[PDB]
Parts: sequence; structure tokens; C-alpha cells
Amino acid sequence: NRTLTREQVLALAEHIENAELNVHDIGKVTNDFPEMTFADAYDVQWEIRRRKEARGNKIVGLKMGLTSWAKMAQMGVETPIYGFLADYFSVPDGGVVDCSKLIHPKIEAEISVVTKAPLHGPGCHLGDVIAAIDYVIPTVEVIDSRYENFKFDPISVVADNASSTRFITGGRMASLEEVDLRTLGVVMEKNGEVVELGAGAAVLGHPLSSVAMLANLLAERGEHIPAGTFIMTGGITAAVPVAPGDNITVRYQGLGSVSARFI
Ligand SMILES: [Ca+2]
Ligand SMILES: [Ca+2]
Repeated sequence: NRTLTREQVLALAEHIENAELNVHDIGKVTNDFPEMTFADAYDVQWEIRRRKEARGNKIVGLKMGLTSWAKMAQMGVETPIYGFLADYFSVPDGGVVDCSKLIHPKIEAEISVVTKAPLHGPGCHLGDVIAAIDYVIPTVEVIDSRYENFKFDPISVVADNASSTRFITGGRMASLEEVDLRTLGVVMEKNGEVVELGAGAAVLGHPLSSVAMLANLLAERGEHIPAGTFIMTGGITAAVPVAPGDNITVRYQGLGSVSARFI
């Protein structure tokens, strides 16, 4: 289920990573490799991860994309996608984000978890995930597809590390006992204006399901979710474009807020 030669995987990873590192968009790689499979794309993504680890970057978490059934159906895929988070993606609450290093960023309000027990697929579901959750963390992702197109293409997006670029953690880190992740409300404010509202249920119906799906996806490549893994479970709100000069704050009910300023 792979159509790329290894040379192509390596060349694509370099090409796609450079778009991120050098802050410029590129054509969707499925335009030059229309037969690219998800296995191909994950090979490319994991190769980008390897490139980053090889230069000393710590991989500090994972994120989940396409965590909406409606969006999956629209894309004609049956599962979400994942990407990894590198250490330098991290932005502190209230932190300043330099858009000169970004292409056309948007933010998404998410709830992250840190696990305290290993999780694996296949066949992982909500019930298997609950005991393994240590705490939850309000997290705003900054996504920034390195592709210049308008169509979301899941395979290219996977190769592009699911458009990962920054994540902003903040608010209170709460145990699962304190939080109903389905009804967890978020309010995204941009420049003083409420621009998106959402509830955790927007992530598959239950954000923790995203963790189970991640375990299942990782299991396809013979990986799992080790205890202590930080996982951004998916966009609760529609993604909101940001630009220099923007200030955003996302309030999480009962868990404080996550803010960032863009320059
Ligand atoms: Ca996201
Ligand atoms: Ca805050």
C-alpha cells in the first residue's frame, strides 16, 4: 500500500519540511504523486519527524486532525489523521507568535490530554482510554498548511504533518473527574470579538475518542501511545485565520483561557 520509492519519501519530506522551515507554500504533493497513499504520506510525515529529531528537536506530542465525522465523510476518509508536535511548536499561554515564520495560519481551540498509562490499538475505543487519562489541557493549535491550494487533501496534509506548526497551552490542567469533555464549552475571542463557540463533542462526539483513534492509527505502523503522551484531540471550533496584530483568547469553561498575540 505504498507507491513512493524510498528516495521519494526522503525527498518529499525534505521538500515539505523546507516549506515549513523556510516559510513558503508548495504545491500539494499529491499533484506530483497522485497515487500517494496514506501509508506513503505517513512515511513522509515520519521522515519529517526523523529530520527534526535528527537535528535535536524533541517531539513533545501528537495532534489529531479530521476529527469531525462530517469532515471525514466530506473527504471520503474513514478515520482522522494525526501529526506530531515538535518542541518549538510550543507557545506559552499569552505568548507572542511571530507570523513571519508562518504562511497563512489559523487557530483551533482544542482540548489536549496527557496520558498516565500506555494505550494501544487496534480496537481501542473510549472505554479503554478513560483510565489512561492523567489530565486535560486547554490548547489552541496554530495550523498552517504548507500547501498553497484551496482544497484540503488529506493525503498531502498527512505528509505535511497535518499542518502542524504551533500549539498554545494554557488554562487549568484538570483531572478527567472534573471535566465533561463532551459538554466542555469553548469560546474563541479574536480582537475582543467572539468569533467561534464549540463544545468538546465536536471532536467525534467525544474528544477522548480521538485518543482511541490515535492509538488505532499508530497501531497501523506498529506504534502506540506511551504513558505521558500529550495529545491534542482535535479542533472543537472551526479554524480561525490569524494575522499580525491579532490577539486571541479562547475561554474553556471551568478551565480558564488560552491567549496569544500575533506579530
Ligand atoms: Ca488541530
Ligand atoms: Ca489564560
